[PDB]
Amino acid sequence: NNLGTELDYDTFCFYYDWYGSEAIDGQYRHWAHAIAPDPNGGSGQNPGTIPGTQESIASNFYPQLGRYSSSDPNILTKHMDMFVMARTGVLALTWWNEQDETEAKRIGLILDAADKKKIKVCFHLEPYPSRNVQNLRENIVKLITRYGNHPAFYRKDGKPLFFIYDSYLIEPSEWEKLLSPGGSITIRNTAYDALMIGLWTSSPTVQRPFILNAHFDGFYTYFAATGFTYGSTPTNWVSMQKWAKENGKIFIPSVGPGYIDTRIRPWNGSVIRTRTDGQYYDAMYRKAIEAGVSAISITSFNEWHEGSQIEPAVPYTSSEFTYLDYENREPDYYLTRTAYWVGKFRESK
Ligand SMILES: OC[C@H]1C[C@H](O)[C@@H](O)[C@@H](O[C@H]2O[C@H](CO)[C@@H](O)[C@H](O)[C@H]2O)[C@@H]1O
Repeated sequence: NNLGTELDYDTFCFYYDWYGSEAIDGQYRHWAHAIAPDPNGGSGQNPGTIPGTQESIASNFYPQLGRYSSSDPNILTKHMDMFVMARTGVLALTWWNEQDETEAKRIGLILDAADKKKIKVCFHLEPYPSRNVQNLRENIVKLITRYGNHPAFYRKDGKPLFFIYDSYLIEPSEWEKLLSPGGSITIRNTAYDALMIGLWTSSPTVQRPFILNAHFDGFYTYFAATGFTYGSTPTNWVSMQKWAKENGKIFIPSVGPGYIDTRIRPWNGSVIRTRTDGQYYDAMYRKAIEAGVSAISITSFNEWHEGSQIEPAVPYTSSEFTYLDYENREPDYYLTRTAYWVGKFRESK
């Protein structure tokens, strides 16, 4: 078929599976959330907590699906239909190495639901406690072993793909051991080889040698807020792509529809980026496409705390908070606008 509706498997949407309900999880997990103290605001702050009641959730927006559980199979079905509407073929699943049966169950449910709609799943490896290249290897082995034969497990030209958040926290000399073909604990040429996509944060003077010396296959930028880092400043993307091409690296810029996290970080207002009825998203997605990249990542499907979500949101005013909403646009606007951009990306490939 040539309908302009098919999934794109070089489009990765960052997905969070940490939401709970009292009924399913024992707690409205993540809808309830601690409020972060101001890191520049002195001692003895008692910032408090958002209780995750119907009226007061840990987001500046309000989900169309309500305070949902990430383990609810019926929610997962709806999310996969949303991925189909957005044409986003890869669900890039946040992975915190919880080592608990509830995590394992949820990952299986997500893979199962994804496969029903031909969506693929890859893992976004977060900075879990004591993360290092040895336990990372062990975890990559575990994930490929447990999930690699699941029909929804993502591969690109035969290789799994992992995004590594905060990869800069680990020295290139450690990364080399895992990611150079000669490394002491290499994954190259093994059953556990993968495309490893590191998080490019700061200036080229720092990031170029890091990426090369660490033997990453590519890099992404994550932040939905333009200008938050060098990497998340879209006017740098043409030059970042030129360098990537010259050095055999895969650049996967991250685009998002906006940013606001002031319910959980009231002091962080400088990072707010207004949605302007979709115009912010359009501008950022256009820059990614114009850079001539082979793959794009979307921050985010459902990081509700950071207000970067494309998942449908609805107007809501409670006694406790007046939520933001998609304003003049309908709740599914960011899904259908993502589909539009996936089309213009495919037209460019
Ligand atoms: O996925 C990468 C990164 C993206 C966002 O900054 C957060 O999801 C962050 O997690 C931390 O901040 C969350 C609040 O937004 C908090 O709920 C988590 O517990 C933190 O680990 C992700 O690492």
